[PDB]
Amino acid sequence: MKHLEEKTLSTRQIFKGRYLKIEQDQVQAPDGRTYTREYILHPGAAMMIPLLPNGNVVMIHQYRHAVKKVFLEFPAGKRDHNEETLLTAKRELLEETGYEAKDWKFLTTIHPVIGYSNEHIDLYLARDLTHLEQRLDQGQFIEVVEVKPADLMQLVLEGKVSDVKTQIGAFWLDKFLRGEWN
Amino acid sequence: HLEEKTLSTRQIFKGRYLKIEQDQVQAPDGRTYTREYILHPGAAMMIPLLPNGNVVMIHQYRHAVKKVFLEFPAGKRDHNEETLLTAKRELLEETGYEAKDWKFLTTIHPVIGYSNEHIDLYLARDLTHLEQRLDQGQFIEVVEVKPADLMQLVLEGKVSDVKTQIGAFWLDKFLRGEW
Ligand SMILES: Nc1ncnc2c1ncn2[C@@H]1O[C@H](COP(=O)(O)OP(=O)(O)OC[C@H]2O[C@@H](O)[C@H](O)[C@@H]2O)[C@@H](O)[C@H]1O
Ligand SMILES: Nc1ncnc2c1ncn2[C@@H]1O[C@H](COP(=O)(O)OP(=O)(O)OC[C@H]2O[C@@H](O)[C@H](O)[C@@H]2O)[C@@H](O)[C@H]1O
Repeated sequence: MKHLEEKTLSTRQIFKGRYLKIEQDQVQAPDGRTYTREYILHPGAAMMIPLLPNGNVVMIHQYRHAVKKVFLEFPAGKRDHNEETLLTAKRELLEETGYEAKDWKFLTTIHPVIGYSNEHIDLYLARDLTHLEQRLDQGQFIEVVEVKPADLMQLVLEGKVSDVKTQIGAFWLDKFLRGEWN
Repeated sequence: HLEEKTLSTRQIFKGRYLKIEQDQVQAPDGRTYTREYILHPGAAMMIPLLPNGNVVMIHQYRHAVKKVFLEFPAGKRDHNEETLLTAKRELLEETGYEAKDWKFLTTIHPVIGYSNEHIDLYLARDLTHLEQRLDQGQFIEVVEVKPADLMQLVLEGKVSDVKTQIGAFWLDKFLRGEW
């Protein structure tokens, strides 16, 4: 697929807001011509599917101003300082929900916005959980809930799990639970 | 309860393609925070199912991530048109197909932390193969993929595009009679 590649002729950071950083590149496309590409520079993230002994999964409810709504999500956060994402996932599970896990399994890496961000999210399965306490960050508001996976899958079908990272977790979990993928 | 209340709004950036909104909001702690996110018109993605049971997919380079992706065809809403019109036009332009049977599946939000983007996913059936009509700076190859192969590619980490991976899973439930 080499003949679809675009070659970067220049890059600059075009904007830095309070949170978002934008890179503007000029690229040479397969027609030999020059096009502008803009995208967000993102450190990456981790998300985890925390499977409780009773077979429910620990999830959160969190308001997302970008969309003006509350979402049901699996816990997640940004990579800090180029850390291994396993450390991200561990830290975020403890902070957002109060849990630790003895068994961590990497499932897959996803890209949520290939059109305009370099973000990748590493998705983990966390098992053999024990509870401590929630440690929420400044400006983070999050209610923790337990969800039966069968109810989750029905929520997906019904359009109530629109958060792509979480919906994808749900489908991988479904695969794991029916024993098709391990 | 969890809702944040908008106190002020500003469009802080508009480049060649991206537009960023910056809001001051009041959160449940009563405190003021900044929220910044891309303003995106919305998009449609199309799962085009062929009489032979394969699906039409595309390879496209994505500079944000610096590699070529396997994707279902997709594009952005033009002028707040109905996303089914977006879907019909992009399927024609990206792949050269038209479909006489369209079904909305679901709406996904690919980046709830920093974009208002939504993508509406559709199933397209009863197809006729015309020719592509690509936009400028748009370079795309069309491939047929067997859904069983597509699911193995998902397992292997080779369909990392969230919208397409989600399409694959919905196709799987449909094809298995589950949904
Ligand atoms: N980040 C970008 N920077 C510069 N130009 C872009 C970018 N993304 C797209 N373009 C250009 O703008 C046009 C609009 O593209 P569409 O087909 O409407 O949308 P596409 O880029 O396919 O994305 C639609 C959807 O797919 C998703 O994975 C993507 O994140 C978006 O949600 C194209 O001709 C393309 O060359
Ligand atoms: N658009 C935004 N504007 C301002 N502040 C933000 C924004 N998004 C997040 N924050 C805040 O900055 C901190 C960064 O949190 P993250 O570790 O990014 O947690 P989250 O926002 O969940 O991001 C993890 C991931 O989840 C995805 O769905 C999301 O799009 C991102 O990839 C949090 O305290 C959060 O409240």
